[PDB]
Amino acid sequence: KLPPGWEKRMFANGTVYYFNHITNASQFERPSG
Repeated sequence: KLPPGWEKRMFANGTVYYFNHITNASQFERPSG
């Protein structure tokens, strides 16, 4: 799946994003998934 800490999530405007739960980083750019 996604690299260390990265987890697929979703935003109130109706879109998917990615959150890194080990660093608190957040991106739309899909980290290998």
